[PDB]
Amino acid sequence: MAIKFNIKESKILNGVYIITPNKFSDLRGDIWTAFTDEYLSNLVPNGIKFKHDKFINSHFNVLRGIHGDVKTYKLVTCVYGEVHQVVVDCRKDSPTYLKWEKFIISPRNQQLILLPPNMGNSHYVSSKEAVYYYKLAYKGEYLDAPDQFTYAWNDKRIAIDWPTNSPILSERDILAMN
Amino acid sequence: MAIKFNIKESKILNGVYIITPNKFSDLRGDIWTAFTDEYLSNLVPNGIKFKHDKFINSHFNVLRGIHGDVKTYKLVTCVYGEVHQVVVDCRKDSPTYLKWEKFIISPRNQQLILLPPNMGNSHYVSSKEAVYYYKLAYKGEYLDAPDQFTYAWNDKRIAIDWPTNSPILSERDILAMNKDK
Ligand SMILES: Nc1nc2c(ncn2[C@@H]2O[C@H](COP(=O)(O)OP(=O)(O)O)[C@@H](O)[C@H]2O)c(=O)[nH]1
Ligand SMILES: Nc1nc2c(ncn2[C@@H]2O[C@H](COP(=O)(O)OP(=O)(O)O)[C@@H](O)[C@H]2O)c(=O)[nH]1
Ligand SMILES: [Cl-]
Repeated sequence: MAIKFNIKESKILNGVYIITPNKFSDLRGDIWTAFTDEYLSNLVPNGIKFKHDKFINSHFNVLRGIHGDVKTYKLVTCVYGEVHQVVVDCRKDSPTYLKWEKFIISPRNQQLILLPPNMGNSHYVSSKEAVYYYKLAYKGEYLDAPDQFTYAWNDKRIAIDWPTNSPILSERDILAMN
Repeated sequence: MAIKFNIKESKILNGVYIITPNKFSDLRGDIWTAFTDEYLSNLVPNGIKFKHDKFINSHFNVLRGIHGDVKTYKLVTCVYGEVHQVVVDCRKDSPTYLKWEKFIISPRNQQLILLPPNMGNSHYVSSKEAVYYYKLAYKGEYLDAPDQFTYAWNDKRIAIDWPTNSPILSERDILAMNKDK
């Protein structure tokens, strides 16, 4: 079985890609390739390279977001459990400024979503627990919280469909409400 | 909290490295960094790049191994549940040929292991379900099952301590037991 990906651009947000890998499934479970340079590196222009791998473990009803920065490309998926992955267009000069797109991602719907820079990244844990896998492509230093922007999960201009009005939020994401 | 890695060489097998990251924990759960080029690309020789990420989801009592090949560096961990990760030295001309080391890896013990080429890679699932993550660094094309070597999980020369005598096995890993039958 050769390593494969189905690759398509979003019909809703320009620059967002939906990447679906094949899987070898047997009685032991499943094997799959999330990324290779040769297959996926050509999706990111101007010399910017994936150089950073992160994992985020979270409980049911947790919502992290909406976070973004001016330079980082992100490739995101859920490798255990299930998340409501929401991409928001945070490019003020974009015609789809504050439009959004939801992908319900799990091992049964194993999409990886590519976000260009200046986009809003968020996810809501709809399983008892979830593992979010997160590859970052950027020049220079990692932009931690102080060098990221934040939109409120419940911003009335974006009007995202979320399965709750009382998510488990961090101080940063609560303070974005006011 | 800045991203941190602790790197130390195995006390048992030359060239095997044990990587330990920090984690930010709070009411939502845990954030951590498995890899950055800046901190971990030196693990592997210059000219050779981590260019390939794989996930392997397995059920309790599955054992995959013992597998390796002539060119592939592997960085391995378990990002959900728990595995008995066992590195075997399969370098014929090494003073530790067919010695082994076990790492019980889980989110509670978040260790990543660097295997150089010509080592046996193996893991046993001790959790209900596990997710195994590994990065591959190699030149040229991926060596699939037909261009790899296999030692039996229960090879009497290696004599690994496993929690089972009857694991769930692939065709490949059963046939490796039958070589001198
Ligand atoms: N689609 C897909 N198939 C793969 C991948 N890796 C391995 N395979 C196939 O999965 C099968 C089992 O491979 P093997 O290396 O023996 O797996 P292991 O026993 O878990 O280490 C083989 O038929 C491979 O060609 C992958 O990343 N994606
Ligand atoms: N050790 C470690 N801490 C991190 C990492 N990423 C973020 N943090 C810290 O975790 C906290 C939350 O950061 P934030 O980006 O707001 O997380 P989010 O709310 O999950 O999107 C901050 O203290 C960061 O400094 C990491 O990869 N490793
Ligand atoms: Cl909803």
